[PDB]
Amino acid sequence: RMKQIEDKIEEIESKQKKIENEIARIKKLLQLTVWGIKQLQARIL
Amino acid sequence: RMKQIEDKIEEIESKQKKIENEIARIKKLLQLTVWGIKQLQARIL
Amino acid sequence: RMKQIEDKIEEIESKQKKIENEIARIKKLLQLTVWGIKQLQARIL
Repeated sequence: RMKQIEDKIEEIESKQKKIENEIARIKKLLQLTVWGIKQLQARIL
Repeated sequence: RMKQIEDKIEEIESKQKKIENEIARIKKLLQLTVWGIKQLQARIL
Repeated sequence: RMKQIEDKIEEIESKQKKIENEIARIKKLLQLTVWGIKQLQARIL
């Protein structure tokens, strides 16, 4: 039962790292879209 | 003590699924905004 | 071995709060980009 607890926490930790990596990707793409909107407003203005 | 720990893990897992669903929602909306920017650019060019 | 478990649970919980704060920041900026695209579309159409 103690091994199951340890393994569960391992699985949670690996998954949290994947979530963190995905958040990092999301922030970068979000910043691209900010920049993209900025360029389009400046072209139309 | 082991039940206390297992209960804590259960709350972590619940929260993690909440986070995962939040990130799915974000990625879907980000996909839309990327698309919308691509459409506007094509229009103005 | 037992206190490593306790340390890790508490570190995962902390990391989940960090992640939820990042998600809240992402959602705010997303809502801004949604608004900006809507404004640009209206201007060009």
